[PDB]
Amino acid sequence: HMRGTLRVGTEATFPPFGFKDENGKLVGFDIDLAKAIAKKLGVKVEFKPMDFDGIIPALQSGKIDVVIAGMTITEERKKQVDFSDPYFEAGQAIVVKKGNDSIKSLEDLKGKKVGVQLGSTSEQHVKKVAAGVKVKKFDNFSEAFQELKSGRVDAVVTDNAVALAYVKQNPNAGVKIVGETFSGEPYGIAVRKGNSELLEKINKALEEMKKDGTYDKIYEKWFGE
Ligand SMILES: NC(=O)CC[C@H](N)C(=O)O
Repeated sequence: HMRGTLRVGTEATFPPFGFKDENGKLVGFDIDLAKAIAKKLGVKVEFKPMDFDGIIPALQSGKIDVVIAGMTITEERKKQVDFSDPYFEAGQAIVVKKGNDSIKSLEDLKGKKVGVQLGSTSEQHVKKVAAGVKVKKFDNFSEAFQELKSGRVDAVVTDNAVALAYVKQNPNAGVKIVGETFSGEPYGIAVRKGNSELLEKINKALEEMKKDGTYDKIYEKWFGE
């Protein structure tokens, strides 16, 4: 059976991928991508915004049909979900106060307080470098960034376009990006393991979108030429 409604697990605090406009509506690159894929499949989207660490459980337990949530494809995750072909390539970045000149890389988080999203690749990357780093873990990244603003952490680590977005969205916070890398986090759309019928349709849609202009129009909307 082809579901007429695809329940899409997504972010709500992960600009420019999944966040809320000024009327509380979900927007972002992943929101636009989901709608485009749904249109090619002939179905409607129902978004389920949720904290990231609950996304794999949601998909495995049948709360959602698909994940478009800035989710990096990893070999370990492929034991938990099936992924589409990659739809985006991200990197990493660290956000610090403008005043700070001690932190230029993950190496420099030595004996510092650092915030990360629970369940993220960022959390894995920082766990590795931590040399006595004090890691604080958050249910969503807006909470992490809250603690940076208040001085509860000295840095927050996330995907590079989200770090940039937080900086652009918060001039009054007097923050800046350091340690930026540009690749190494391929994003994929995930479906339940063994849902080959839906995965094939999603792959085909993505391939068509990259051919026909649809993908490149979404990319330009969010990132420019
Ligand atoms: N929504 C997120 O926080 C995802 C971050 C990272 N790309 C990952 O897959 O862990």
